[PDB]
Amino acid sequence: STAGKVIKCKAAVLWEVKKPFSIEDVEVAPPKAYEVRIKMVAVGICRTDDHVVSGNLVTPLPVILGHEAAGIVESVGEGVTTVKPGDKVIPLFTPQCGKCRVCKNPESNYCLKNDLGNPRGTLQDGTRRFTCRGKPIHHFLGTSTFSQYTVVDENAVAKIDAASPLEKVCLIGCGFSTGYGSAVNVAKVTPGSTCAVFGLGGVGLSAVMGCKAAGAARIIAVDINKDKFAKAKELGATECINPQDYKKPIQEVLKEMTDGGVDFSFEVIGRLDTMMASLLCCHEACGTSVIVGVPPASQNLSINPMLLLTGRTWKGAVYGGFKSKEGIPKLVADFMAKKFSLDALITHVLPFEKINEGFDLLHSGKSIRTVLTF
Amino acid sequence: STAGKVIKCKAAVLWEVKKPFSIEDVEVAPPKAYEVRIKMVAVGICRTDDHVVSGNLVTPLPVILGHEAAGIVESVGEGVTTVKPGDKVIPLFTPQCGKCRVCKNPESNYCLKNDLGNPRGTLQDGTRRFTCRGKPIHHFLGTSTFSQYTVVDENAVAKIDAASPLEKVCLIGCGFSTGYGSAVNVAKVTPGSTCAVFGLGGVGLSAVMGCKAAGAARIIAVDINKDKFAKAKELGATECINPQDYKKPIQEVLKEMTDGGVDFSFEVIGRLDTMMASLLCCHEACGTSVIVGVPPASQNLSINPMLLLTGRTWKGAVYGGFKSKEGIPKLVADFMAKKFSLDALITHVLPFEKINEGFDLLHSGKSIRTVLTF
Ligand SMILES: NC(=O)c1ccc[n+]([C@@H]2O[C@H](COP(=O)([O-])OP(=O)(O)OC[C@H]3O[C@@H](n4cnc5c(N)ncnc54)[C@H](O)[C@@H]3O)[C@@H](O)[C@H]2O)c1
Ligand SMILES: NC(=O)c1ccc[n+]([C@@H]2O[C@H](COP(=O)([O-])OP(=O)(O)OC[C@H]3O[C@@H](n4cnc5c(N)ncnc54)[C@H](O)[C@@H]3O)[C@@H](O)[C@H]2O)c1
Ligand SMILES: O=CNCc1ccccc1
Ligand SMILES: O=CNCc1ccccc1
Ligand SMILES: [Zn+2]
Ligand SMILES: [Zn+2]
Ligand SMILES: [Zn+2]
Ligand SMILES: [Zn+2]
Repeated sequence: STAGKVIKCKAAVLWEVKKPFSIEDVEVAPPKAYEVRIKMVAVGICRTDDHVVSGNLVTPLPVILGHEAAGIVESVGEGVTTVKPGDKVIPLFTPQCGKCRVCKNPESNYCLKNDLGNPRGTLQDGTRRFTCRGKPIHHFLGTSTFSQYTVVDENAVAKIDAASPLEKVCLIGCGFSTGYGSAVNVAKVTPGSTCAVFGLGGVGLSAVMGCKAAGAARIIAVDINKDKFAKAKELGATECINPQDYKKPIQEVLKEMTDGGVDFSFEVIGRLDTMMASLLCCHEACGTSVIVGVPPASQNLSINPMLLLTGRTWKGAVYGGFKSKEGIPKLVADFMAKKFSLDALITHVLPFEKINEGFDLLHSGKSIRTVLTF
Repeated sequence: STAGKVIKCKAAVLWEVKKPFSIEDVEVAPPKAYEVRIKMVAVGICRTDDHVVSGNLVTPLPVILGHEAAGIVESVGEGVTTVKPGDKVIPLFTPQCGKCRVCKNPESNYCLKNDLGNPRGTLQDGTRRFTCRGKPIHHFLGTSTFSQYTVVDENAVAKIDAASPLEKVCLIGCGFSTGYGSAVNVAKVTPGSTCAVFGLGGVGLSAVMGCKAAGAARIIAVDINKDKFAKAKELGATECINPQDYKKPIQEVLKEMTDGGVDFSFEVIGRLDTMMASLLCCHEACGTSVIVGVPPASQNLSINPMLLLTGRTWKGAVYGGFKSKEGIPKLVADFMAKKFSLDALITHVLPFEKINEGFDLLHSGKSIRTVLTF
């Protein structure tokens, strides 16, 4: 039995930035009131996890990263009502408390119980459930899924279809929902419109899928890695261009291919240069540009306000605008009915013990999503 | 008779930046095909005109400024069908050609025939109709209304109700439509929402009227000139605050007054610091901020993309989003139907010859709109 007891298990701990993950024996405390302890089944490698390693995203260390995942409930704390032991669940990097101003506003989803702004690396009660070699270890985005077992706040755990293939649906926990929703919920891509998507990783390709689902007439995929172009076309891109092939700035190339600019542009990389290009490539009078990529810590863009005064709309969002707890299960339901497939996004599968090799794949540009199995 | 002949009349010519206007004798060529020559009746003094004088807005000199106006058609060029001699009309700083991509797009209004982006200071055919002291004089925003007679492209002239009091409705030509529409069309202020309006000039107060018309629960007026507070309250402001009264940055003050930030913020001044404050004061998860003010030439803002990634929408627009030729007459019809009044905005009236005194009033902060009569 494990309920009510400290669990000893393996986890990938990041002790220092710019270093490999270390697979360690860790101790996981039992869940407190309104908490859920989950046995991880599958976790996807998202660029957001990598940003902590590279120093581009600040969060307290030492830490157990991981947020795109799926697992089975091992035990629940007192007061939990939305999930029970044995349920298949997907943890959520942005919670849905259902009580704050944001949760009550139908158009927003950045719940006030999030740990994204000035990260504490704890659960919502301000404390940590992990210890390793006599040291407390921080949580990440309230989820910490690079561990055989994690404890998450109930409002950051979504119950899903019991027949779900967890090794696939874990992508719905972050990458697919974010990319797809960025097109459908945030930009609100219109039928017959033109779109440009910067970045063809798991998130960007999911945005290409969203643009196609929304009925876009043209979807121009932009990436410096041409090996991603086949998958982009498979998922809906009508044209694929590599900025490295051109002598002039990519935003000028894009405007010239689109009668002055696209109706909707998306930055799904996390760089200041591409965020600028993305904003500049949407038409000055009717374009909308959505920021999806996470930018490097405390770095700023320099923009002339005239870029907006002419009629542009510049916006950003987390999770593709989806209210997390209500949205993820519906997306899983859609997946089960075959409304969309995730196979094209999952290029590599590896045991959790080979997590470092999974990050090597990400860095090499050979993988879209590598899914780790426990 | 003047039809078909060059007209000799008075106009206010700006020969150099930072210098008073020179009331001079000028010559106005007859209208070409698809052009309209208008006898001016009333013109409002908008800060945009002043920006050219101060060097904050660049346009070719020498030039006849003026764009917020109303007059009577004196003659029309071949092919003109939408107006005829004797019609009351309002010239439009942004045209509505009805044929370009932007005009066909229901969501936009920055017609491709505009002279706003990189101004040429001419009519749409690339030439000028004004001469003074043997030299050509440039047009401004295609309208040049600081003249007893001006020639404007047909797609930049709106026919209005024949019973319109021109000394009042000229404001619908720019300031009122821009401010009001910025709230109703651009931000799409919702009933029961909270708003913050930076700047209480003719445009800003019109934005306050728009927020009220849209049903906002709270409308916080922000201005360093407390003498504008009475009119802001009269027109709908629920609270009026002066940044100079605080030790804390204004965006922080605003967020603390509104549970983390307003739903809608408007910058209606034209300064980088207030554009930044306005963006920062809207709620990070559900706020929308609209830039209305024209910023100083070639100057940039420094923004951290995280400000948008959490869920904000940052946008800008000209003319409050109204398609100019179709929209202006509807606003005049609403005015004639007594849906709204413009009296509160018109604080001073002066004959055209005293245009410099009108600009002195603007600079002093004693006037909202000064209307000049011909
Ligand atoms: N807003 C959110 O809620 C949210 C959610 C998940 C991920 N993210 C962010 O989304 C971004 C994408 O994540 P991912 O997992 O898909 O990343 P990824 O690294 O797998 O994909 C990035 C893609 O961008 C391309 N690219 C990199 N530099 C480029 C450049 N200079 N020009 C053109 N293309 C370039 C890469 O070749 C790769 O195909 C990351 O910044 C991640 O942190 C945000
Ligand atoms: N987007 C458009 O289509 C459009 C149309 C018309 C005007 N404009 C621009 O709108 C802006 C407003 O025009 P207006 O004619 O109403 O101007 P105005 O000068 O009459 O009003 C500006 C107001 O801002 C206040 N103010 C100035 N500096 C401030 C500061 N630092 N902090 C707080 N308040 C400050 C002033 O006291 C004044 O009440 C101008 O930049 C104008 O060029 C834009
Ligand atoms: O990938 C998951 N989350 C993206 C994200 C992380 C931290 C802050 C904002 C957004
Ligand atoms: O006030 C009238 N027009 C505002 C404006 C002028 C020039 C460029 C953008 C906006
Ligand atoms: Zn992620
Ligand atoms: Zn909440
Ligand atoms: Zn047009
Ligand atoms: Zn104006």
